[PDB]
Amino acid sequence: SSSIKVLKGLDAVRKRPGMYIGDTDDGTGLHHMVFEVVDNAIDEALAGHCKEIIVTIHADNSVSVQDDGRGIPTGIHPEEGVSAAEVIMTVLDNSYKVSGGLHGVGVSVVNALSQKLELVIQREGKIHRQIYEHGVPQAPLAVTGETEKTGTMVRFWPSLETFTNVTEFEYEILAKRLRELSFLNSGVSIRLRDKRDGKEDHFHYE
Ligand SMILES: C#CCOC(=O)NCc1ccc(-c2ccncc2)c2cc(NC(=O)NCC)ncc12
Repeated sequence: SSSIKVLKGLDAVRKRPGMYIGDTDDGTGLHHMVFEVVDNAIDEALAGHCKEIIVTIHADNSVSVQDDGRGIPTGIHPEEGVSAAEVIMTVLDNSYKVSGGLHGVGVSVVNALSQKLELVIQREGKIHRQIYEHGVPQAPLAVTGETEKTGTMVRFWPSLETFTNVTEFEYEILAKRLRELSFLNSGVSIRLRDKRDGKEDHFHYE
């Protein structure tokens, strides 16, 4: 079944994480987790739908990324039987890569390597929520509210089963790369907030 296949893939990632996200011991992989989520928001911004992306480092050492784009699609596509968002979040060598030389692997890898991940989508007048634990959804994507805003928010807590040594996000690593990303995708506003020490930055080119 999908269930079994979905779990086999999450297990493949968990078993050889470095190969998918990058080195799990020097902070390469850990920060890549953030840039992988941001990359999909960047794509939405390059297509003209998202104007601002906000990256927040929380005091519990989770990170959220939010955008003001269209929201990830919510409907159940016939042939998978779960929301399109859930397929994106669950269906699948970076080992020795360094920094910007890493290849894009998709947000399902971030999900597999997160102790917890929350997805919130504002789309078609409605707020939708799904929670995952090491990639396994708690429940099907669900409507929790009504809204006239649109956007996508991912918050994730990196698994301490995967990441060792460098386990806390370094503001400056995120600042440096997010600044480069805003330069490399002109027009897009990126904000970085650190709730640990109140640091904030706003990167934009025009
Ligand atoms: C139906 C229809 C028209 O097309 C859309 O509405 N597209 C919105 C959309 C699609 C796919 C993705 C996506 C996400 C993750 N991996 C791969 C792709 C989208 C991602 C995002 N933003 C996003 O992932 N932000 C992180 C906080 N926004 C709209 C998306």
